[PDB]
Amino acid sequence: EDAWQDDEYFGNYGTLRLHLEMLSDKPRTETYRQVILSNSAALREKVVLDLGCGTGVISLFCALLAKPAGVYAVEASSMAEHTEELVKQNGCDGVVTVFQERAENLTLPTKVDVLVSEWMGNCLLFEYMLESVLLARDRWLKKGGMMWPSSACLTIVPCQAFSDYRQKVEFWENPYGLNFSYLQSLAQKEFLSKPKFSHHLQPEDCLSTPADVITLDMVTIQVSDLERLKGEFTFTVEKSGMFHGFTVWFSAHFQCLEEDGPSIELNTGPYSEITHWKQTLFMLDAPVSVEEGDIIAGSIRLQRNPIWRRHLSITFLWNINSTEVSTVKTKCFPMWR
Amino acid sequence: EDAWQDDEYFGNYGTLRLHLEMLSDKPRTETYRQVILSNSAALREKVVLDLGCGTGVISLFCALLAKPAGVYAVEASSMAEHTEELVKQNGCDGVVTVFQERAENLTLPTKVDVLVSEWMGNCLLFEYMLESVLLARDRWLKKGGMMWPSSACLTIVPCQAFSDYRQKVEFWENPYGLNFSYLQSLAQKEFLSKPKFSHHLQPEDCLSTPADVITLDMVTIQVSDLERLKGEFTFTVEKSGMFHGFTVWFSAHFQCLEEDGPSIELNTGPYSEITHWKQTLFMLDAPVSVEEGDIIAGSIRLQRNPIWRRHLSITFLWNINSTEVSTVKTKCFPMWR
Amino acid sequence: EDAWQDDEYFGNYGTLRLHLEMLSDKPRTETYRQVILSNSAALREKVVLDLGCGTGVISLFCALLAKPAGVYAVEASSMAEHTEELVKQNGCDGVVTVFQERAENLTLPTKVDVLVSEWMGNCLLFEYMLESVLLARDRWLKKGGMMWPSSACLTIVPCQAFSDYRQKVEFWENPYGLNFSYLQSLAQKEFLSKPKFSHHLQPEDCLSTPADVITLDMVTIQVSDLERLKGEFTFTVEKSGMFHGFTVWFSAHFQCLEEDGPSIELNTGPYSEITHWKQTLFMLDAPVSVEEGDIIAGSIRLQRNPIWRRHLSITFLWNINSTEVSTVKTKCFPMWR
Amino acid sequence: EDAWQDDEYFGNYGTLRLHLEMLSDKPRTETYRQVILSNSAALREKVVLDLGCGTGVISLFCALLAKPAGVYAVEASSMAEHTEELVKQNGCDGVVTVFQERAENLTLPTKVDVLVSEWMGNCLLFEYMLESVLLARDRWLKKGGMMWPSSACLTIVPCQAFSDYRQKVEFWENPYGLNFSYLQSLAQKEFLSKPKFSHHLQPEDCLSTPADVITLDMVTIQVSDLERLKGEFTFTVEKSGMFHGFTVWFSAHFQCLEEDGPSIELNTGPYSEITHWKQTLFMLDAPVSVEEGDIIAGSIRLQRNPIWRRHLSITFLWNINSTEVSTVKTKCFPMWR
Amino acid sequence: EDAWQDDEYFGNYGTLRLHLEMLSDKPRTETYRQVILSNSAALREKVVLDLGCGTGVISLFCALLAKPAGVYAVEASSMAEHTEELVKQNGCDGVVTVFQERAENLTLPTKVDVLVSEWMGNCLLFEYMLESVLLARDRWLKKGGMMWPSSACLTIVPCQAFSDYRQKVEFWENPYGLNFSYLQSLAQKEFLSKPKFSHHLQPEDCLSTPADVITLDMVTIQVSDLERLKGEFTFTVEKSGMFHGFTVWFSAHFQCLEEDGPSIELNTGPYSEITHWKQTLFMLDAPVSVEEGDIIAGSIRLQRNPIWRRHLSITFLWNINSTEVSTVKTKCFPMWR
Amino acid sequence: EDAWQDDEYFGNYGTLRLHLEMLSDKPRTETYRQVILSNSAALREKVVLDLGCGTGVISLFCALLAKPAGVYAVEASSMAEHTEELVKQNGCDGVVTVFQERAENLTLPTKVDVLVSEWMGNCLLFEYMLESVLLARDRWLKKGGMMWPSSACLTIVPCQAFSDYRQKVEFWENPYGLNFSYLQSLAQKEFLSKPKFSHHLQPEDCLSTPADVITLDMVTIQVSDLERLKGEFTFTVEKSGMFHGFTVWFSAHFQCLEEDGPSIELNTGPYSEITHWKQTLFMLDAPVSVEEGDIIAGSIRLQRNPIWRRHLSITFLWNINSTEVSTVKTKCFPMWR
Ligand SMILES: [Li+]
Ligand SMILES: [Li+]
Repeated sequence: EDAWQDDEYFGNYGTLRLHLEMLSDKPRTETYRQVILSNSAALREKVVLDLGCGTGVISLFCALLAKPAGVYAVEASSMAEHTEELVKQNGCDGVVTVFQERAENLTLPTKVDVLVSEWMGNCLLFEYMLESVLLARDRWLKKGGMMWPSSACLTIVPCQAFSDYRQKVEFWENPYGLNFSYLQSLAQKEFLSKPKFSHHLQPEDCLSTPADVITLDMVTIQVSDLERLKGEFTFTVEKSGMFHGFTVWFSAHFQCLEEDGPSIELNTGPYSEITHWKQTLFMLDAPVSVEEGDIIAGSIRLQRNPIWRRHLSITFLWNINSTEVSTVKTKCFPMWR
Repeated sequence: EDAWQDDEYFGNYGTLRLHLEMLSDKPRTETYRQVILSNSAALREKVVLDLGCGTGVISLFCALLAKPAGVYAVEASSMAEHTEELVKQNGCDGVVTVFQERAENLTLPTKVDVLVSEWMGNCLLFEYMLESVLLARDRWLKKGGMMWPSSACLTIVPCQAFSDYRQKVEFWENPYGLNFSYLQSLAQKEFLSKPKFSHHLQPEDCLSTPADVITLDMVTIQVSDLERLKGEFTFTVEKSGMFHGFTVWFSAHFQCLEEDGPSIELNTGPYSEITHWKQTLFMLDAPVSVEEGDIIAGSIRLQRNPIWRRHLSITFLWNINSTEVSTVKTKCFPMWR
Repeated sequence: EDAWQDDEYFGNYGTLRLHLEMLSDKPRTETYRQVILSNSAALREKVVLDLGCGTGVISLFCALLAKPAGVYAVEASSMAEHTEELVKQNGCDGVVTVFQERAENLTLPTKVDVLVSEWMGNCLLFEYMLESVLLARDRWLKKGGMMWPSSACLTIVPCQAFSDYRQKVEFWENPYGLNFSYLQSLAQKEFLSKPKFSHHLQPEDCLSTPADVITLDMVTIQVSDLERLKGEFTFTVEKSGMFHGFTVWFSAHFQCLEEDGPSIELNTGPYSEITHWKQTLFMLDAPVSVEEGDIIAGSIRLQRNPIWRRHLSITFLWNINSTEVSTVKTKCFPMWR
Repeated sequence: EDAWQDDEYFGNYGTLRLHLEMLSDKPRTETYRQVILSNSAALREKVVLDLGCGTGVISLFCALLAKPAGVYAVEASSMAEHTEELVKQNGCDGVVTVFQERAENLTLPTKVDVLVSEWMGNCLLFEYMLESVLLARDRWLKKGGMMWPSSACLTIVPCQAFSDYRQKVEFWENPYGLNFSYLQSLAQKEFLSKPKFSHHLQPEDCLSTPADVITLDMVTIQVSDLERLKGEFTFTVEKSGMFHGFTVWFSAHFQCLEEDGPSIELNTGPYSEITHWKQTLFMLDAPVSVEEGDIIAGSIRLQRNPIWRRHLSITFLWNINSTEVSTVKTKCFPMWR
Repeated sequence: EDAWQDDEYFGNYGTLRLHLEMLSDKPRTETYRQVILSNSAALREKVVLDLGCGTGVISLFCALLAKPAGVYAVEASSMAEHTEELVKQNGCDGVVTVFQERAENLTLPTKVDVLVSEWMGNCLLFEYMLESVLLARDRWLKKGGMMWPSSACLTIVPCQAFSDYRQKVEFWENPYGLNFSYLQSLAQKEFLSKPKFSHHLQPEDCLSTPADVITLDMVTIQVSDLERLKGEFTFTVEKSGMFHGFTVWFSAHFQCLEEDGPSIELNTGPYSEITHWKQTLFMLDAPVSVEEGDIIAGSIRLQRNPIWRRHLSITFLWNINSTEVSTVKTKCFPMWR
Repeated sequence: EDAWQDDEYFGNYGTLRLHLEMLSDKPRTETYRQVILSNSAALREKVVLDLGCGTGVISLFCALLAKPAGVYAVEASSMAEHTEELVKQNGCDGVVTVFQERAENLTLPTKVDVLVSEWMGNCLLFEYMLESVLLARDRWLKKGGMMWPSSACLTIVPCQAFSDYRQKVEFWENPYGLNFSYLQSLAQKEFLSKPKFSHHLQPEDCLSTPADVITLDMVTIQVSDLERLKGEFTFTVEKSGMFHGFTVWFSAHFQCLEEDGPSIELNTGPYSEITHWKQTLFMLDAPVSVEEGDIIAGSIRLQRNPIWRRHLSITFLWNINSTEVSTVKTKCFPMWR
C-alpha cells in the first residue's frame, strides 16, 4: 500500500477532478452505456460486480437500463460515501449495494455473473489496476461468467512529430538570434527521455498502418503475466517522411453475453474520437528520415517496476532495413519511475 | 506495516506510558487475573499462548496462579526485552518463553490449548488487533482449544450530553456578551464530526436501556468478517429528554474451560466500574427532543478503512417514529481516518 | 528559505521546462529585446544588473544589442552553471559576469546604473520575486538609476465564463441522464474556490471596460508595502449578460532612459497577444445576471501569506446597484495556501 | 519559520479547539475584560494594538466597553478570516481593523498608544510569543505608551506530590502481587525527566510560601534578555513533609493608564482560581524528606533552545541545609526539546 | 517494501559503489568463479538461476566458463538495465536472459537445475536476502537441484580488542591531562552498545579456537526458521588475556554437482584472506581478565526485527566458570534497529 | 536553520563520535594547547571567548595553563550540558562560564579580548562555521583584540593518484577477464564528479611545489566576502608524471599576543603530520601526462551554495602550456550540493 502508493492513488479519486474528466470523456462513458444497452435483455437477473465504480455511473446504467438481480458497486476511495447517496437519489438502492473496500480485501455476499470495470491506464497497464481486476475475477466471478472488457489490445505505429522535436530540441538553435545550442544535449535528456502523455497523433503523421502488438485475454490472463509483456512488430513505411518515434494507444473489447451478438469496441487511437487518454508519444533521441519500402522491425517490452508496483518501463528495440545485431537500437522509457 | 502503521503502533507500546494505563485499569487487569484463578485447575499441563503479552502480566498470572505445561508470551514491541527480565525476576523463566515477534510471522515450538489475549480497542475494533489474534488462532490454536475472551459484544444506547453540546456548540452564542454565533457552523464541523473517546456516560443520561447490537464469536469469526460489521437496533425511549446522540461500549466474555463453570465478563459500560476505555460518544449534528414511547430505530455499521488498516468509519442510520425512506437520517464518523 | 520554499522554487528553474516556456513567450521576450533596442544608445558604458537572468537572455540582449560597460547576470538556480557557458559561446564573457547567488545575499563589484529583471508572477505578485528585486535595488542601484520595468499595473474586469461554469458545476445536473446534482455543492467547493490559472478571456466576455486597480512605482515602492495591497473599483456594465466573476491580468511598463523617449508596455490582458501568463479567472459561488447600466463596485485585496512567503490570498468585496452594508458580498481565493 | 515551527504553531490556532480553551478560561478572559472596564475612560481616543487577537475578544472589549480612536487586531493564523466577520457581526468594523499578518512583518497605518496582548505560555516563556510582542512594541508602540500586561512574574515553591510519585514510580513495586520493580529505572527516566503540564497543586502540598524568582518589565526587557533567564531562591520549610520537587506558575500585571489607579493581576497559582495553564510540576529523581527549619536554596534557569526557538530547558540547582559545592544537586528539564 | 525498505536497499545497488566493493573482493568473486570452473563439466545443458546477479558476473562465469542450456540473471535494481548491455558486450545474450524483477514476484520460463546466489550479509543474515533466495528456491528450483552455496555457517570466538576499548572508552581518562572521565558512561552507551562492522580480528587476539555456532542447510531451511536462530557455545581459554567480547564471521560452502567432488569454501574469518565483510566485533560493557583453563559458555541468538524486516538483534548470554542463574550475564546488540 | 540544516549539524555534535575524532587529532589539539602555552603570560586577566567550545578543551587549556580574568565557552549543541560538568570536574567553574547558545543569538556579559575558535571545515570553508565566527567577532571582540587563528590559507598542488584512477575507472576494463568497460562512463560520472574527502596525498605524488591560492585575514574579512572566493595559480611541473587532478588543504596561523613573539601554524598538508581533515582530492575526468617545464595555470573558485548555506561548489579552470580561450578546461565539484 506504500509501493502501491495507495494513499495518493485513492486520494486523487476522492476528488471530483478525476471523475469530471472521466464522465466528460463521452466515447469512454457512452461505450459502457451502449454495452449495457446492447446487452440489456441478457443481463436480467444476472449479478454484476462493478469493480472500482467511482461515482457509480456503470452501476446506474445496469440498474436503470436493465433489470439485474443485483449490482455490487465497489469503490476504495472516499468517493464511495457519495456513491451511496447518488444511487439513492437515482432510485437504485434496492438493486445497487455500495462497498467502500479494496478489491483485494473484498467480501461480497455472493459470486457474480458479470465483472464490469473501467481499469485501463495509459498504454493500457499504467497504474496496474488490472491486477485488482484479476484478483477479484478469480475470487468472485463465476465459471463461465463475463469480463467487461473481455479483451484489450495495445497498438503502436511509427510516427512523425515535427511540432514536438522543433519546439523542444531544435528551438534552442537560434532563439531571437542567440546561439543556445549548447542546451540541446540537456533538452534531449530532459524532454525526449520520458513518454509524452496526452499526445494527439494526427492521421497524416502515421508512417505506416498501426499494428496491434500485445493482446490480453481477460479470462485467461494471469497476474504473473503482467510482470513482463512483450510484442513483436514489423512496419513497411508507406509515406516518405521523418521517423521521430512511436505512438501508442489501446483498445478495449466487449463481447456480447449471447453467442449471436457482435462485440463493442472502445478505440483510443488516432482514427477514433479523442478520449481523455489521447495517445502516448515516445520519441527517439535523434530522428531518422525514412522512405517508402523501408522496414522498421523490432519489439516493445512493458516491464513492470519491481519496487513501485504502479509503474513500469517501456523498452523499444528496433532496426531499419537490417537484421544484424550491430545495427540494433534500443531505448527505455520510464513511466514514471 | 505502513498502512498498518506498525512503527507508530508498536512504538507507542515500547514506552511505559501505555502499559501504566493498562495495569492501572483494575477492572481490566483483575478480570484477567480472576479468569486464571477461576480456571486454575483446568489449566494444569495446558499450553497457553499469551498473544501481545506486553509487560507479561497475563503470562505471570498463568505461571504463578496455575501450573500449565508452558506459556508462550508473544510481544512485537521493544518491551519484550524487558518482559524477559520480568519473568526471570518473578521466577517464571521455566514456564514462560518470551518471543519478540509479530503474531503474523510467528513460529512457536508447539500448538497451544488456550489463546489468551487482551486485544480490545475502542468500540471493540479500533486498531484491529483482532486480526492478529485470529491469524494466530488459525495457525496455532488446537482444535477444541479455548479463546479468551471467547465472545465480545458491542453495546449502544441513545443518550443525552448537555455538557458536551453546550460547551462546544451553544457556548459561542454569547460568551462574555459577544455574539460569536457565526462560529457555530465550524464548531459543528470540528467538534461534532468525530467520535469522542473517553466519554463518561452517566446512568441518568441513558434515554433507553442499552442493547447489544453486534456480537463476535471468537471461534467462528473470520478475518473477512471484519471488513464490514453491521447491527440493527430499535429503542423505545423511557425518559423524556433530549436525543444528542449515541454512546457505545463493549463487553468481553470468558467461558469456563469446564462445561459446568460460569462465564466471567469484562463490562466497559456505564453500569460497571470505569475502565481506561470509558465509553465513546457520537453526537448528532442537531439534537432532537424525545418523549416516552418514541422509537429510534436503524443500524450501525463498522466499515474498515481500505487503505489505513488500523482505522474504520462508523455509520449511523436512524429514524424517529417513522418507517419511511425520506425521514431516514445518516451520519458517518471517522475513527480516525 | 523553507517558508520561502527556495529548494522547490529554484529547483523548478534548474530544469529547462520553465525556461522553454519563458523563451517561447514571444510577447514577453521580444518586449525585453525591444526595450534594449529602443534604448541602445543610452545604455552605452552603463552598468546593468540582470536580476534573475535565467538562461541569460536579457544579458545577451544588453551585451550584443548595445555596448554597456558591464553586465552582472545573477541567477540563484543551478542553471547559472550553463548561463556561464552560453555567454561564452555567444562571445560575451568580456561584458557579462555570471554570479550564482541569491539577490538577497549578493556581492557585486560595483553599484549599477540599470536594474533589469523579469520578476512578474501570476496576478503580478505570486511568488513575490518582487521582494528580491526591491532588496537588490536598495543595495545596488545607484541614485537616479533605472528600474526595468519601471512601473507595473494590475487590471481587472467583470466577466462571463459559461464554458467554466457549465463544465464544472452545471455538468452534474444530468450527465447521460443521471441525476448527479447532489455533487454540485462539492463541485462549488472544489472547482470555484481557487483561482484558475491560464484562463483565456475572450473579448466578447468582458461585461465592462477593464480598469487598472493597483499600480506599483518600482522606484518608490517599499517591501513593507507588499504585505497588503488593495484597490478600489467601480464598473458600469455595458453588455447585458451573466456575471460569473472577475478576470485579472497585469501590465509592465518600461520608461525610456532619456526624457524624450516613449514608454514600452508588456500587456498580458485580453486585447494583447497571449502570453505564458494568460489571464487569471476568479469565479463567484453563484452567477448573477446583469444588464446595461448596472454598477458593480468594491475592492480587491492582495494579502500576503504570513507563513508561506511565496503565497497570498486575494479577497474580493463587491456590491450590485447598492451602497448598503447588508448587500455587500465577499469571497477569498487562496493562491495557493 | 521552521525552527520557529510556524506552520504547526499557527495551524493549531486556526482550529477552534485552542480558542475554545482560551475563552472557557474565565479568570484569563474576564481579567482582560476588567482591565478594559477599569481603564475605560483613559482609553478614549487612544489607538490600541491587539497583538495576536485570535477570535478578536480583547479587541471587542476595547471597541464595545470603551471609545478608542482605533483598534488594530493582528492575527497571523487563518482564524483572522473569521475575526473579520465577528467584528462586523458585533458592530465594530468602524473601530477595529483586522490584519492577517505576523507581528514580525507587520505594517500598521499609525503608531499605537497601548499594546495589549495575551502572550503567556507555560512557565511564562514556553513558545516565546513574548519575542513577537517585544518586536512589535519596539516598532509600533509610542514613547510613553502602555504595555498590557506591564510586568510578569514567575513564581515557584517546593512541593509534595504523593499522587504523582506513587502512580508513576512506586506503582511498579507490587502491582497485583507481581514484582515489576525492575521497571522503576525506566519509569524514572520516562516519567520524571520531563515537566508535567496541567498539574493542579493543592495548597496543603506547599512546603513553604511561594516566592517570585524572575520578574519581567515589559517596557525595558529586551529580546536579547530572553536567551537565558535566571533567578535565585531560598526557602525555609514550614510543614514537615516530603520534597518531591518544585511547582511553577506565573502572574501577569496590568498597570492603570492613570497614576492614581491600582494594578490588576492575573494569578495562575494555587491560591487563585484555576486557569487553562494550571501549574507545572518538576519532580526530583528521588524524593527527600524535609522538616520545619530546613533551607532549600539555589537557582532556576530558563535557557532558550538555540535551534528550536519555541522551546527551552529549565535547569534547577539546589542544596539542603548546606552551602558546599559537593552537596549541590542539579537537574535539567526539556520543554520540550 | 517499506518495512523491507526496498527503495533504499535496491537504490544502493543501482550505484556502482557497492558493485565496485563486491568485484574488488577477490576471495569472494574468485570463489564463485572457481565453483563454476571446478563444476564446469557437470553444468553442461543445466539451467541456472543467478538470483540477484548485480552486474551479472556469476552469470558470465557460467556462460563463458561452461556450456549450460540457459542462465536466468535476476536483478531488481536499476543496474539490470546495464547488466543486459554487459552480457551483450561479452557475447552471452544467447545464453543469459536478464529479468529486472524481484525474486518474490518472479516469472521464469522454466524451472532451474541450479540456483546460484551471493546473498550473505553481515553475520550471515543482515538484510535477510536469504528470505528472497528461499522463496525462489521453493518456486523455481527443481527437486534434486543444487543450491550454491549449499550450506552456511556462523562462527564466533571470544577475543581481545585493546585498540577498540582504549580509543573509545579509556581515552577519556586523561586526554592532554584533562579529566574527561565523566564521559565514560556515555562512551559506553554510544560506542559499545552497537556491533562494529569491518573489524579486522588479528589471530593473536583470539582467546580460544573459533567454533561454528549456527549452521544452515540451504535445501531444508525454511523461511519460518529465520525468525529466531540460536546456537550454543563453550570455550576453554587457551591464552591468558582480557575478554573484551566476541568476534563473529561466516562461511559459505559449495557442494560439487557430482558425488565424487569436494566442496569449495568461502571463509570470512581471521585465518583466511580478508573480504569486504571483514569480521564483526561485539564488545562487553566491561572487560574481564581471563586465564588458561577458564570456560566461557552460553548462547547467541539472532532474533529478527518484527517490524523492520531487514534488521535483527543479536543477544549474547554467557557465564564464566559457573553454571548458576545468578552469575549469568546478557547483552543485546541491535543491527541496526 | 533549515537551509543551514542546523538540526543535523548540531545533532552530529551532540554525539561523542565527532568529539572523539577531534581530540584524537593530536596535531590539531596540541596546536591549540601550545598557542595557549606560548602565550600564557600575555593572556593573564584577558577575557577569552571560546566560540564553539564542544567538550570545552580549549577553554580548559586557557583556565588551567594561564590565568585569564574569564573564559566564555559557547556551544549550541546538547554537548554543552556535559561541558558544564567537565569544567566543574576540572576545577574551572570559577573562570569558565558555559553558554548553550548559538553564536548568532549570543548574549555575553562583557566584550572579550581574544576570540579563539576551531572552525575550519574541509577546504577551509565547508559548513561555513566561519560565518558564525565573524558575526561573533563583530559583536563581541574588542577593538585591537585577537582572533585565533588570525589568518588561514588554502593550498593546492597538481598531483598524481594512480591508486584512485585504476581502482575506480580502469578497474572495469577486464575484471576477472570480463569486459566491463561499458561502465566506465558511469564510473566517471559517479566517482570522479565529487571531491574525495580524507585523501592522503603522498609527497612523491606532487608534480610541483604547493602554492597558497587563497588567504583570509581574520580581522578584516567580511561575511560578504565568503560568497565567492577565488584565487589564481601557476605551476611549473618538476617531475615528469601523470596529471590526474589537484589536491587541496589548508593552514591556520596564530599570531603571538605580543609583537616580539613568533606565529604558530596548523598545517594539514602532505609534509605535516596527518590530521583528521587529511587532504581533499579533485580528479580530472581524464588524466593527462605532463613533463618537466610544463605550465598548468588557471584559477580555483569557492562559490557558496545560495540555498544550502553550509555547502559550496569548487570550480577549477586550467590550461596546459597555452594562454588561449579554446584550450581552457573547466570542472565544477559540488561539496556536497
Ligand atoms: Li511508507
Ligand atoms: Li524545513
